[PDB]
Amino acid sequence: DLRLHLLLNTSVTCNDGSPAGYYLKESRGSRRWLLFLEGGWYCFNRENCDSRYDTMRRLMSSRDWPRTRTGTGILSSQPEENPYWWNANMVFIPYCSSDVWSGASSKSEKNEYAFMGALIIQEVVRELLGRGLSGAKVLLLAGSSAGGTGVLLNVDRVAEQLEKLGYPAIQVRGLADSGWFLDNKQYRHTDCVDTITCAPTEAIRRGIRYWNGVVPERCRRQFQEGEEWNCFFGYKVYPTLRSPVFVVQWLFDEAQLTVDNVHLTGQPVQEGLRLYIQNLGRELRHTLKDVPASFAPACLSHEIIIRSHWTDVQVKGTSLPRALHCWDRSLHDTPLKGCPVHLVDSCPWPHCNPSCPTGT
Ligand SMILES: O=C(O)[C@H]1CCN(c2ccc(Cl)c(C(F)(F)F)c2)C1
Ligand SMILES: *[C@@H]1O[C@H](CO)[C@@H](O)[C@H](O)[C@H]1NC(C)=O
Repeated sequence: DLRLHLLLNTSVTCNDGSPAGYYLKESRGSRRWLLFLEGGWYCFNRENCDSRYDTMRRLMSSRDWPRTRTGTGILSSQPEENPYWWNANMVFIPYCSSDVWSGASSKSEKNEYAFMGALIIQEVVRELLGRGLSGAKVLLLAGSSAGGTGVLLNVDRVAEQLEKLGYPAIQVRGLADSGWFLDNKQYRHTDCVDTITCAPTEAIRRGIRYWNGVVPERCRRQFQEGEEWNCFFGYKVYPTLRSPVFVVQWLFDEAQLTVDNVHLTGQPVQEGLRLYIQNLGRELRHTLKDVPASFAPACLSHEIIIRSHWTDVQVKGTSLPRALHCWDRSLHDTPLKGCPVHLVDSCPWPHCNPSCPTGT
């Protein structure tokens, strides 16, 4: 079990001004730290955020958080469930800022809600330094869905924070799960009227302004003012990052298909939709060709790494826990015999990989 700590700096808050926080299970005598960013959509205007506050309040407030959580998947301390990092210090950072971990804006007389995701990460890191993180060798910033994009947006800022604080020996790395989106055309066009079916480019263009969102500096310098939304898209921000980042991404991610206004009904798939889905998977594969540490199975699914059965999927015969272990070996101070790190399916249709999650 991981135990809740609300941030001592109560200026760093969830959307409604309640303190943000983190859940921690220490492993003395491990110098590995895993800091995991939770996902769960976002809200990009007052109207949608008010609705989210009414029926998704745990994603906007710490008032009702439990005092513990059980670590699962990559956050499990059992080797059977987590062959990769079962002995690590484990941190789960709840997503309560609704901003894709990008915001640096407090609640004020001008702002109904605080969007502080980027500051929450920084504050968690600062407070953990006093609880053992100062002795770390590796800090893996991991996250799923909105938290996977959060890793891309924040890993280099964590690295720079630790450098500036006088901790150059902590190696900061990122693990971005289900956060690698395409700013593509919807299958059928919707106007951006609510959250889940707003087209990707429009959702981020609106959100970055509403959240006062911040993006990595090198990417900001490329796209410049008014175009920083581009830096939420993995294929554009990734080449600008300095920290090692391992990318986990289903080729047919259900959240990608949702923002693309595709709903698979179990009904027969007609030619236009078949072509749309095949081209989506091919585009995703193309964007990963030059990502050396990646795991991209040809499945229709959502979010892998904190599920208890995350061990089961394989690409080319290699599981994600194995690929992550191979990645660790590759970052010891040339490819490794039988220990691959670039694992992207080539087959063109969901579930062409037999190891895809069954949905059971
Ligand atoms: O948390 C979650 O379940 C998912 C839901 C969709 N989502 C997300 C995150 C980043 C970006 Cl860039 C985009 C998009 F649509 F603009 F591409 C969507 C995280
Ligand atoms: C709390 O966080 C804010 C924003 O990150 C910062 O300006 C302030 O100095 C912090 N407070 C303390 C006591 O460190």
